[PDB]
Amino acid sequence: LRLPSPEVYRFVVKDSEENIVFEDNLQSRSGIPIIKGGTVVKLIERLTYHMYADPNFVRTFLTTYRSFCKPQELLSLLIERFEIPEPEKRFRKEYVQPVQLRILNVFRHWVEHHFYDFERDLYLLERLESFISSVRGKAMKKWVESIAKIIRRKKQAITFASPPPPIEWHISKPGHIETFDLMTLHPIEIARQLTLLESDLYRKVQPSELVGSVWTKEDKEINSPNLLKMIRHTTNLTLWFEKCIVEAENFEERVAVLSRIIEILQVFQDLNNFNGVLEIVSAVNSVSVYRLDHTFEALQERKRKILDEAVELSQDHFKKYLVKLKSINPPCVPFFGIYLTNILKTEEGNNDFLDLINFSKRRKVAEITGEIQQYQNQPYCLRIEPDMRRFFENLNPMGSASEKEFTDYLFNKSLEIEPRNPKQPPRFPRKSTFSLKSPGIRPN
Repeated sequence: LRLPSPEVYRFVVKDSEENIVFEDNLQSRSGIPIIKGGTVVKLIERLTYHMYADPNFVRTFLTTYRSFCKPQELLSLLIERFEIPEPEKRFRKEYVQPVQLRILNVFRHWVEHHFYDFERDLYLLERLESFISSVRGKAMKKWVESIAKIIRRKKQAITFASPPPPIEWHISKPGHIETFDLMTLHPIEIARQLTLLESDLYRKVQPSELVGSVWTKEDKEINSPNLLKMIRHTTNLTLWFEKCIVEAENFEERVAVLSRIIEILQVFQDLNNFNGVLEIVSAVNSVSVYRLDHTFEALQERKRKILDEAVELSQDHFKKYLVKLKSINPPCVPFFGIYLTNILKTEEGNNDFLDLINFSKRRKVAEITGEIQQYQNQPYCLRIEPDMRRFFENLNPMGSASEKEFTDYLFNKSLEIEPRNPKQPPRFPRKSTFSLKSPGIRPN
């Protein structure tokens, strides 16, 4: 069989160590070879290889390719692959038709599982639709129609499976958002509404938003929009908890605020919202709060124990947290920070290139990112409270200041309320008038 000249069809350059690398271990003896790396041209060739189907590679490629190739570039490479020149016959049935069918399979998987690429770039979709509508051959019609049906369905776009609990109210009453505060809302319902918010943010994050540490790179707002939303929420809530503690200048009120936050942590625990649990752990371990020895001393022993147990989840590289997560029954909200830390370690420990892309590096990262999805398909049986939801979505503890400026403010405020000297703290009056008494966390 006479393939075209590599001068005119880049993909058929002979395989060599200069363009494609395979795993060569005892697990790679039989079956489809395992790609370790290659030029993007050779990756595309193997993605659409005429000889055998390779669904594992198509899956891993479409999850990870944005770490080494832009979507517009991927579409161009697949079109280039499709437009097979005449040789420099059985060519058509054994080579061309399998390859074009392989390409249409890639297009189908792409729109089925990563249609967000097309939502983010309308011109990308314009290109795809124009190209597919030009593929009028008889052998291709079933695939063209399958792709078109998915694209139709994708553009086309709460039922409780059991009764949710009644919404809990404390001092703030419904409708009056102006009275909403950490201490005036009910601690049960604060936990519930933050869990619904965080679950929604978690469930929207795609694995491709983590591969290649793309959320830290210059195209982050395009590649990692849901992940960035989740990170910004976590930063805002953690800082809000710290602000609530450190701005409670009156000692009795501040002990009550910290105590209420521990109650919220307990409800987060009961909800398997480990993201919320470790947001509170982060806040109480921050430099501005952790140094408030007098406030922690005044806690009920049972509340200190609750807090100490939660803090111990994060110790020793989150050893106890990882154990806990594997044991629970969803719904749950996993602690998101740890995936970010583990991907950053893997990104920095492995080179992007072996111009040969290191694909085994992407396969390893795809293993980590794959773990996020098992917790994304169980919704909470909790009713949204729209005003509370708006309240927590609009948290902006930093105001107009930078985060560096705000955390400097928090530390100086901490030094004010509990000075770094051996004297007893000065005594400050309350500025608020609401009762400090908690309603507790057993539902009313």
